[PDB]
Amino acid sequence: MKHGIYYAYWEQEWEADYKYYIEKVAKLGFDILEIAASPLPFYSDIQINELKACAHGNGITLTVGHGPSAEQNLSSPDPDIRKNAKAFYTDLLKRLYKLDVHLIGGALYSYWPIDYTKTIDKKGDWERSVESVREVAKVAEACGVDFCLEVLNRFENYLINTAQEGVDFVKQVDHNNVKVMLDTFHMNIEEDSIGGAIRTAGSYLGHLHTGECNRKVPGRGRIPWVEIGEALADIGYNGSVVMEPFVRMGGTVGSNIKVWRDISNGADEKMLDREAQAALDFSRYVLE
Amino acid sequence: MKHGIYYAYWEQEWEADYKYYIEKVAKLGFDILEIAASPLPFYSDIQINELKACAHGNGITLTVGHGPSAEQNLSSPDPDIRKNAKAFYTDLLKRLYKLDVHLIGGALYSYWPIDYTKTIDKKGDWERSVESVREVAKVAEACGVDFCLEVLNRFENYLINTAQEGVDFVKQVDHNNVKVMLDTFHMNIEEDSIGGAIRTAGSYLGHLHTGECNRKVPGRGRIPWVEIGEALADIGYNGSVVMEPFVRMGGTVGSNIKVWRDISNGADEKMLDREAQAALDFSRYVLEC
Amino acid sequence: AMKHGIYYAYWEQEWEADYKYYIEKVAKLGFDILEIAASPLPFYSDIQINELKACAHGNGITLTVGHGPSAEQNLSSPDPDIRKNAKAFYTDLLKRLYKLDVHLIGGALYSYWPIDYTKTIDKKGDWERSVESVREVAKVAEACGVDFCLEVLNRFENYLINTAQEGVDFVKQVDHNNVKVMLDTFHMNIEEDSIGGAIRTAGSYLGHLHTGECNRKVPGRGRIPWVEIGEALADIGYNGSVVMEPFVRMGGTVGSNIKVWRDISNGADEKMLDREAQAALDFSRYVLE
Amino acid sequence: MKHGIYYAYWEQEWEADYKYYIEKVAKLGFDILEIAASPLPFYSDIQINELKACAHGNGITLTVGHGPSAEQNLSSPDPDIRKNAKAFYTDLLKRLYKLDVHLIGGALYSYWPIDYTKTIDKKGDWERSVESVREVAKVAEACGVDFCLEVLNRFENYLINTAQEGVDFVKQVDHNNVKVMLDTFHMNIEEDSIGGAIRTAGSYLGHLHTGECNRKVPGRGRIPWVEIGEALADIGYNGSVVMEPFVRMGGTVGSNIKVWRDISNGADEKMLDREAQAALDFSRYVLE
Ligand SMILES: [Mn+2]
Ligand SMILES: [Mn+2]
Ligand SMILES: [Mn+2]
Ligand SMILES: [Mn+2]
Repeated sequence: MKHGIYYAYWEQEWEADYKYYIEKVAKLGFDILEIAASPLPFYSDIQINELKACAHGNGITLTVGHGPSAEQNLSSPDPDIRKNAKAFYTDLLKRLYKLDVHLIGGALYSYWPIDYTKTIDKKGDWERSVESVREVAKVAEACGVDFCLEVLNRFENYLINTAQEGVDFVKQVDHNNVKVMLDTFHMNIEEDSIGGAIRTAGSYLGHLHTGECNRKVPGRGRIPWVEIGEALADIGYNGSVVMEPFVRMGGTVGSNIKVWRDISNGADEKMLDREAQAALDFSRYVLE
Repeated sequence: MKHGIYYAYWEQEWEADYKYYIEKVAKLGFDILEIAASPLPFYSDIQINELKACAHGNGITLTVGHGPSAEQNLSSPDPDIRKNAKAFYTDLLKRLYKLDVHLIGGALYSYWPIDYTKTIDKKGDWERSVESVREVAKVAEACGVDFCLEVLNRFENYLINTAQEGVDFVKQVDHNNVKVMLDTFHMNIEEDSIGGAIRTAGSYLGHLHTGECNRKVPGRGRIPWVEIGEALADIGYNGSVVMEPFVRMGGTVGSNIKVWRDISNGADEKMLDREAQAALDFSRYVLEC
Repeated sequence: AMKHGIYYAYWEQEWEADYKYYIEKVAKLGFDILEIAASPLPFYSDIQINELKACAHGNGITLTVGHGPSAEQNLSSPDPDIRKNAKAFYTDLLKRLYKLDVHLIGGALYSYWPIDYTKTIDKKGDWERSVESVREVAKVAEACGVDFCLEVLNRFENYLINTAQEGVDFVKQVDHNNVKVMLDTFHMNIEEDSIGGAIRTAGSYLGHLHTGECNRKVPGRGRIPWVEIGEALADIGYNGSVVMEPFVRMGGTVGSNIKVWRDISNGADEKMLDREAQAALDFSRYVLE
Repeated sequence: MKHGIYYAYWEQEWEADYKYYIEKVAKLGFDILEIAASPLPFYSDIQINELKACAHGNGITLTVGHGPSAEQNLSSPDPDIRKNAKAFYTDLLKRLYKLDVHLIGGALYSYWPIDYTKTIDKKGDWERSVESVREVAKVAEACGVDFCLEVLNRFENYLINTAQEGVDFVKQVDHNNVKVMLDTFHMNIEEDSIGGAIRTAGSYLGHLHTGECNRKVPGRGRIPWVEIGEALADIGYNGSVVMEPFVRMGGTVGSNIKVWRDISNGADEKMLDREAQAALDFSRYVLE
């Protein structure tokens, strides 16, 4: 299987010079660099082409993660918002095709972070989202991209909190390039069973994010990595595994991920590089 | 050890007929019933006396949990709010004295739930809180009440997220009746180690809340119960253990605890009672040495 | 729906006892099953066999049987006279079980136990002879309404079948109705890469399960992953029973055969043994579902 | 922390050309090679000096493991056996001094493997053993060697089966160079708690042997490695950690360790090297 890491582990904002990280992760030994979709729309066609060139030259495959804004909310009861959202994903997805990216993941059926202050209509948001996703799925399938729906803990979203809910949603969407995406941090909170949640996702599991219970890099925390590896083997998983560690305070990243203490224990860039590399060796060894 | 359960496991609002719950948990075998503070400021003297007599007659000890409102935020930069907050706690602690309750717990150094939309000033809030808590602690002590500060996960508060931070805050407060309160649900998210967090709390641990990772009753989930019992034995834990399971959608409870699916799997009241009793048996067997 | 039992040897230091005494004790503690040692059963008159069965019936207890074969009962032996004695022994034993109304026997029935590990080992040869011999005996077991369960043991106690995968390979090769795999948490704990995985491997072939902590204490306060076990039993849709086999006392043949060299019971008298067994029974019913 | 591996992981008899293993292990990155004591009495001083020089040239530290024969049983009720046994360790410890080995471990208070058919007099053997070990320890101190007493599961010995018993025995011996040695494979069977057993050994813990529940290399099994690293940190462990994996059938090793199936799943020497190396990276990452 292929292993990657989210560029945001080193950055405090939802964008960066991605070429810098492609080179970095290739040197550390990663197969994949995951990047935030946010800055992509603002790319000239030329920038898109070189980023793609940088990735090919360094033997790195690029995956994309996205936290939709409120106006990109496919579940919205406001038809103008669903309208804008579909337009947004259609454009983004064509860009991904030109960028040669074949996977996008996140709360793509809703938005993130969300305003939990508003009233919640789970039944109606669910129905609309299923319809909207099915439509965007035609475009994703046209652009050769898997549209991966991240199962999130209750504090970040109310629509899909367990692998079972994820599978139910995707089965309802009933379209080719829509997949369930599990994350060890979120599973850690909502699942009765980690290996059980993965077995439940089975063939709908299109992507996996990793991180310790409190988001440190994989390995020295309490996540049941051996159990996860066995469950991936049981479902014959052949997708990739991207670590999404967040250990630094500050910026929009620190605020959105809610890092209110220095979990990194003052690590500098070199120290962060070394821990990601050690987590990488650890992940290839235990998860495969 | 004494074992209890939060009445909210059966209810969707932050108040209820607590006498009904004292009778229920007594029959199920519990030593303690935790109740929400929310309605207590509106109890008349005889209602307080009746609640206290109900608990005594059923051999049940009452503990109190509270989620402070923004207007009760002891860490507020606004002096008027801190002033209102202290007046609120002073009245509440005196009611707790009348009720023969000796333990209050929750995010008492802050408020809950929190509007995470506002700008966060952790340093100033922390400093203000320590000072406010020091004086409320004095009232609590005079009332014979241990003032327990709950360590919460990052999604619910930003001041105190780990056992180490709670020890840091409580050592700064430096009042014997102010203690750290750990909760398996919250530790499950933030801690590098569960037994480790408990050993770090040590002599400062004044109360423990239990629940599975997704807040089901203790026992069939992934929380490391045996490791918790060993750690409690390592620190000589003298306090009590109260389960806080939340498995039902609806109402303010459902919305504040964010239960967005029927975790109880269609359980009626009798089914809820039976699972709590099995969790009680489990907790006594596994957590005690 | 799942039935739970306990091996009478938990209270005794020799491989036999007044089983009627244990049927009554165990019925009072709440178990569904009492597991008894086969050893004394051939010495029983027809009458005592009928009254043991009436006792079990009168107390609502189901009897299961465990057996450690002697070297002369070794169905895998390269000596044809031993295989012949072995088959005769099991044919007589199985008919007696049919009369006692027991429908399950388990142990290292494909070999013998304890075994003399000083002899040179011929695993391949013993393996082939055993499959053939078990297939034969299976015909009598089927005729007697008895499931012939082959216990998977750790490397220190046997060399033929040490993992759930080897047990399944053996049982599929025997290829006969009433022959099942029997797993034991104490044994799996040593040899398996995965406990849940071993159970899922055994699957439809799992005909019986023995429980005990890593060092053979009653289930619950040890390191065995009980929740994972319960999840795996549900995954396969297990319809059999679960018998705990704790051994915590030094002394006698049981003490040396089970190799208890320290007082694991920590001074427990009979009443304390009963209480711990009952607490483990409540734990097992709750967690294993 | 220094990490090693027992040469027997690649061999089926209790001897081998240790220079070959010193070179192999140094190349794989270990700090220590553990070797069996049994062929050492057959070495000339010239062989000892060249083994010592080879170890030194490759930057490898040597530790020794010994399974005493019934004739080397310091717990024997037979005074002659006790006398011979003491003579055997005196000579051995002198050889280790010559080899610059500072640690020997195993069932040094008894013998291994054990004849279990014999009558067992635990109380008697224990007292004789405490008396004998105390004497040998004066030689061990003179030779600069830590005499480490391995806590074993019940199937391998009856004298010391838990860390508490190990601590009791060493406290009663009351001598400077005697330590308790724990082993994850043995603890996995007898202990109520792994971290608890390590904290119980505390300052008496002089060495740690690692291996999964079924003796595979550390990492992909069920041993609670993070908990072990936590407990080693709690007691401020300054010793070394040597893995003792056994995944091969055949020979005296196969027979004594009771490997009755091919646990290596057809591994060739290079595959065994690779797995040892991944288990080494894992151990350094997770246990420190
Ligand atoms: Mn994620
Ligand atoms: Mn709580
Ligand atoms: Mn058994
Ligand atoms: Mn060892």
